Amino acid sequence: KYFPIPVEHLEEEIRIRSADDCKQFREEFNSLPSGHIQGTFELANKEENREKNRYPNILPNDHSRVILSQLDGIPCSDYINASYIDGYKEKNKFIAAQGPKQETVNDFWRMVWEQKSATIVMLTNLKERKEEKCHQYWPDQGCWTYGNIRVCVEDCVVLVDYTIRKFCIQPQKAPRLVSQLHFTSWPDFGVPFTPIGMLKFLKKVKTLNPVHAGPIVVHCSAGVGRTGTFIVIDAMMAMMHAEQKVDVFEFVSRIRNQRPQMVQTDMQYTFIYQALLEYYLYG
Repeated sequence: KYFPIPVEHLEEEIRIRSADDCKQFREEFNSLPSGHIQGTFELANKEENREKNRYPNILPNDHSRVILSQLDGIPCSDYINASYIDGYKEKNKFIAAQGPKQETVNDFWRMVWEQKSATIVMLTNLKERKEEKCHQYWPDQGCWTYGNIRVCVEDCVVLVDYTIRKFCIQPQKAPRLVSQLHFTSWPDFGVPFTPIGMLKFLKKVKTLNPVHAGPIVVHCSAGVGRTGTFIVIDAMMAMMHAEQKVDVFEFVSRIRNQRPQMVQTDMQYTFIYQALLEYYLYG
């Protein structure tokens, strides 16, 4: 049983749970529900949708999946591997999405347009470990038309830890500016060496996301691991600021009822706590 942690005990609790090669942290992570028990997965498992999933066992459940408009003449075209995810006291603050495949890039931009999202958070490089993790869904210069959505690149700023790209998007009536915040420094193996860069990135996402926009689209490759780590840190920072407490175990449990297996490894789970401690001490 895991109780909330008051911030004045957070540094000590991290020491305690990190002792013995993170013995208690590993036990805590292994006690989480998976999220597979209560939900249903009929739509993700339809034969027509098999090619739209990157990994057969990483699926949205039916109740929190993002529903796309139906394309005329195309059965089952309402599906995308993406789920709404709650924030701290904010229903459906996020969409956790798999990184698009070549065959789902058009669906991905349909989701961004229809959900009125203004911010995309990309937590993967296109290639990692020599494998394709995400298909490039944006033009490097000029414009490209994905289905009915024309995407034009307006700006690109490369920084040491992340890149910010800005796109003007419009169906082919008023165009919309979409900011892509691309975290480029996550290692191919393990988690970042310190949480300082991720915390700076999280603050930048919060600064750039407009106040009246749709959900922030957050994606990695499968859309559960790094995606979950990002969302949970964001929600627990808000909880810390409002309540002077954090309850990571409860929140991960909660969002796994929206999308199974959010936060994929115990190393990512401990990274969450390390980021929250750094924010409490110095943020």
